[PDB]
Amino acid sequence: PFITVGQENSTSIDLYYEDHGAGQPVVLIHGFPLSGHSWERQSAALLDAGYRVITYDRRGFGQSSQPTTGYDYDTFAADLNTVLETLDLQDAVLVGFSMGTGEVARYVSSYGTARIAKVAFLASLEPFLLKTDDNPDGAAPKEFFDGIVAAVKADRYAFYTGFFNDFYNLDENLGTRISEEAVRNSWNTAASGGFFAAAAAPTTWYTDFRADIPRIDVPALILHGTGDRTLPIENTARVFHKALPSAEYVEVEGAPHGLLWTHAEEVNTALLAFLAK
Amino acid sequence: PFITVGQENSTSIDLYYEDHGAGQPVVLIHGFPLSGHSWERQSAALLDAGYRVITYDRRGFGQSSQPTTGYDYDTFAADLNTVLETLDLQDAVLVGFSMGTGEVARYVSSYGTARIAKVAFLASLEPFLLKTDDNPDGAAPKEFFDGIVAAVKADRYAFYTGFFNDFYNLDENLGTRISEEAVRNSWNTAASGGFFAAAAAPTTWYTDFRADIPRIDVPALILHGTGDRTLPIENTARVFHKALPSAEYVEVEGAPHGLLWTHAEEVNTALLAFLAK
Repeated sequence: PFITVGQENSTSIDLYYEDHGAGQPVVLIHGFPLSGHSWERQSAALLDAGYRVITYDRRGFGQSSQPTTGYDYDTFAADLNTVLETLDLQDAVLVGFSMGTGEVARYVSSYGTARIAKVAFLASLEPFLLKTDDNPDGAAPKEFFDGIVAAVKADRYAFYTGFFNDFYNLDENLGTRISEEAVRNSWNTAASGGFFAAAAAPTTWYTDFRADIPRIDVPALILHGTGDRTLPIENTARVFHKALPSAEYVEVEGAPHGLLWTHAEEVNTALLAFLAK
Repeated sequence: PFITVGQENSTSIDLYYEDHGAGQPVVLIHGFPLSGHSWERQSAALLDAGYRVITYDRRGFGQSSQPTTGYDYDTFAADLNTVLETLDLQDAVLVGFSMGTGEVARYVSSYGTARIAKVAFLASLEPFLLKTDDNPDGAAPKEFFDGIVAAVKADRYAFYTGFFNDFYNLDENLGTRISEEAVRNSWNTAASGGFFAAAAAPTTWYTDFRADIPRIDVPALILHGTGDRTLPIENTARVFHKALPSAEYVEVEGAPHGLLWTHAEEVNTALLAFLAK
């Protein structure tokens, strides 16, 4: 199913979405370079507990259109606004993973929380990943992120292999918490995304969200793995909790960045306990 | 890389240019007696902000050909037009520094703004530097500029030393805002320029741009250092602002003429804020 969010030359920009179940609506917003299907272990658990699950594919990923324009968080939050207004959702829960935590913060900051009951940030970008003079808590200087963009442009197909090794901590988890076949599915999903979006998306990861955080005025959950090699917990979740001290905060011991699949039981228990409040 | 703009006797007149990055095109036009490389601190900030940066060396300067013809702003604006048409730039921003502010005004006036989104004038010449009866705000009479031409023809190499002393306010900035080595690099760039252009360029500085100013019909930024010894702020920017009151106007306190290097942070902050609007 599709929702039109804009136009590119002679074409429309359409996002693929699904809408399943009945109950309070929970909108799940995926990370790079996957799609809304990457939440399948959470979606199954939310359906089993009586929630309505809405997933959608960010522009440039999964089955959504592949424009070469709009790779920035104001556009991504405007796309999310169009989805919520089109479905006319009320009392909704927004759940972001990795890049998806940027949509949650910028949407709440720019559009407010009239339709939102709770938010949850899993494997968060916040507050601001760049290590700069005014942000000594950042994870790395800009040249580090510039190097990832350059690796994607060089050969995105080979880039994804190396990327998924550190996304899932395959040296620790292949054969126990993730199979070779589930990694192959992730690679196929990545390769189906648009070439321009693959290289443009990492430029948005170091967006500054520090002015968005004070606008979060609904109950929130911050959850992160302590073995996350992509977004180190010391520069993201631990400092984000200091900026949003009313949030419930969970560290999942030893989990990698790709913890929706490897540590689905740990994530699902924490997520459902939060949604029950 | 080169773009051909004309013919001199048996040779073509080619301008050196570079084209880096991706996004909205920003064309940077340098001052005397330097080259496109003098914008390196601005170029680095614009590439990091996600713009496409185009620089070129004016005829007779840098790595461009060194003809003994065409040192006048109608030709200089025609050279710029060839660059814009050759690359097919659209929605472009024109940024001029010192002499470069003459190309921006004359180009917009003569050719119009079909290809141009915004313009920026740093350390401007405008509106008319010559002190005359109909222009009491001018900075000096013709005999002063005739003196500069004579001094360059007497020994341009020694002339550059004195010129850079006052271009950078080295009595105050040497060793803190500019290194001896950065001044040495400017002197080598000046000495690599053509001997004819070095003495012909000063005659163009007092061109009258008063009839060009009313044709600027896109958003404009005017920026000038208050310590500019080369182009006195009271005879340039302060009178230019009165003639184009809709422009964003920025005075950088204590900065000299060569403020692209000595006050790069202040210049870059103002320029990126202007481009983001």
